[PDB]
Amino acid sequence: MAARRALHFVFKVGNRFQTARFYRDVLGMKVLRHEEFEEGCKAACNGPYDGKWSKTMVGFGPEDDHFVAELTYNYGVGDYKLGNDFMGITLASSQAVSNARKLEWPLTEVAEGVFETEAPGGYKFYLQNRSLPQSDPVLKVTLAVSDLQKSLNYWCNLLGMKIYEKDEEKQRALLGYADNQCKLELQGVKGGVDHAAAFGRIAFSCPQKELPDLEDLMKRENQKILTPLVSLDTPGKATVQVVILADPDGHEICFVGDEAFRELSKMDPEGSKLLDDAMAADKSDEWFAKHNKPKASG
Ligand SMILES: [Cl-]
Ligand SMILES: [Cl-]
Ligand SMILES: [Cl-]
Ligand SMILES: [Cl-]
Ligand SMILES: [Cl-]
Ligand SMILES: [Cl-]
Ligand SMILES: [Cl-]
Ligand SMILES: [Mg+2]
Ligand SMILES: [Zn+2]
Ligand SMILES: [Zn+2]
Ligand SMILES: [Zn+2]
Repeated sequence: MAARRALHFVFKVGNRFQTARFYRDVLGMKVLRHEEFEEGCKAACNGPYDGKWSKTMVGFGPEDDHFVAELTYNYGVGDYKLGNDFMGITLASSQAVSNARKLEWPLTEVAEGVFETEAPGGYKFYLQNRSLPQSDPVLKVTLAVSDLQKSLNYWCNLLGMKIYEKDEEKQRALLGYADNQCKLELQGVKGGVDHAAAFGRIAFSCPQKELPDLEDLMKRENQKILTPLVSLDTPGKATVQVVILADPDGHEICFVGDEAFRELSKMDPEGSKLLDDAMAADKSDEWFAKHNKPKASG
């Protein structure tokens, strides 16, 4: 097998209704889990939405054997300016292509049988017009880098990702922890990496014993640690441990202990209905409207 496993990409969601509809009705993905969070407030809670946020996992199957989207919704935040850091997710589905066509959701053929589309927020998805394969339709996430060799030294020498493809001349590498996982594509881009406000995070699992040594290695090597090892709670569900890191271009990386994460990430059959009930009950847009002020921007 592999110790380390590609889990998900965090997407900052302005409009949850429109995001849920794109992921269900265009990509043909499903709700795996839905969790409503309340952080409370440092000072007096300003409005009924302060510290209130949701996490919805969407993808083609259980998180154990699929790479999925972590839809992060803050009830008080309505827009995120998208930079050039996240270049898209590529997946194989003629079903998604048909869905887009039937729903008149714009599609652009960028190579033979490959259709570029945009989720709400401008996040790019690349749809291969071929049959749903006999496993996870998600093939890769592509991230922009300023200095390819600097990025390979980080992602390969420090984090232990294998090189499936490397092209110095095209300034591109395809990395992965295993054949049966989502791959990470690094693409040298023009004009620097800009994270703006929509910047997400790529999550991997390792055995929990590796978390403190992963933190130490990054300290020793002078790499950025965004969040030292910490326990994160989810209402009515397992506590996991995370270290949050920053690659050489500042892409956020989450490492989480696999053994407890597998208890947290059980596919919840009620997830879809919990999302629909929370959306039916979300009057945040009407609240901000009556207060004559917008949701914050990322
Ligand atoms: Cl669903
Ligand atoms: Cl009020
Ligand atoms: Cl599968
Ligand atoms: Cl699947
Ligand atoms: Cl994460
Ligand atoms: Cl997570
Ligand atoms: Cl009100
Ligand atoms: Mg008014
Ligand atoms: Zn599957
Ligand atoms: Zn996550
Ligand atoms: Zn009011």
